[PDB]
Amino acid sequence: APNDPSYRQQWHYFGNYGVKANKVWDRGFTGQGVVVSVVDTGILDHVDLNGNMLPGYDFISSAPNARDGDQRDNNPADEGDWFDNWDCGGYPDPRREKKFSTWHGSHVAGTIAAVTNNGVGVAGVAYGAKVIPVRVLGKCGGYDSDITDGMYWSAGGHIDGVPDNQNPAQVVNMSLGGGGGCSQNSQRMIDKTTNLGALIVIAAGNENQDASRTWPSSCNNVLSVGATTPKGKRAPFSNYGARVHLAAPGTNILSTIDVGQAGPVRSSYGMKAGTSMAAPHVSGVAALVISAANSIGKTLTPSELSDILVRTTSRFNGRLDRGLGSGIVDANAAVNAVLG
Ligand SMILES: [Ca+2]
Ligand SMILES: [Ca+2]
Ligand SMILES: [Ca+2]
Repeated sequence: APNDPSYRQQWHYFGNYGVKANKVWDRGFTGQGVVVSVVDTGILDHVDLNGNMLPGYDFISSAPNARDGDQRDNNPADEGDWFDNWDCGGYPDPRREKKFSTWHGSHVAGTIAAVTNNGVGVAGVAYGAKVIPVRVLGKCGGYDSDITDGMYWSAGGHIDGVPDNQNPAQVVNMSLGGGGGCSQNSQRMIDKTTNLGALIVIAAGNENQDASRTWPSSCNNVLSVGATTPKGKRAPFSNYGARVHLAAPGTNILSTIDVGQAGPVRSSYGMKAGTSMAAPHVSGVAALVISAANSIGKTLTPSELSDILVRTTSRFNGRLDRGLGSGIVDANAAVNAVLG
């Protein structure tokens, strides 16, 4: 086992209805040589993250919502996405009044590749891999075009006025949403990204509805991830249906955060729930599978990788109330499939 003091609490890696990532670490595969992008709120300066992060980019076009004094820039630091007094609209709906900083991108990045076996904090699923933080979400979420520009650039796509990404990602984690079906432009950007050779892994969404009514799960060429509990059942918030392909642990997920309710104050660790936490389990397992395929000189297309991940899932706890794909992502079975 890795020596990280809080790894023992990360049931979602090793325990019942977890992803069996420990079995693959034991086999010697950790995501070595794989780049995963996290298209999210940005990144924290965090002792348990830094060593595994590569240069990213900040695609937030709104200077106000980015909280860093400018528009697009080369520092994807998460300044905090808190708001208060309906600063992001919606008055007088009490549900939209206020929120504390989520540190979402860092929590997600930690699930993929927290610095592991370093005697502090937590472990990550693909702790041999590296993450590129692609900041697209600020105070009031993100603009669609900022999200898809970032996604595309993260796979090695050229964006005008942005230096070319020197660390193209083979797995693109999008733990984000947006209401409604897939726009023609979004699909175009998604297809371009996939066809570069990158697997796009997305959170199914947290509105307890059919995923076909939300972006990006309504899009083609994305791997859509639902959220399960320690009980191996659907998390009550998880979007569902035919547009969900598989599931991963999505509640009581311990990862890297900051204690700050507004701006950053001190690096810490904390549990969260969301399909946003389930997606990085899948992205992490995808990186494990690529590292294994690399070891035998096997090329995997995103379609082939996606099929392995869906094909080899472990069983749900009996029966679900709504469809959540083929099963829970299983790193051990997935790697067994590629190594033959
Ligand atoms: Ca900026
Ligand atoms: Ca910035
Ligand atoms: Ca650690």
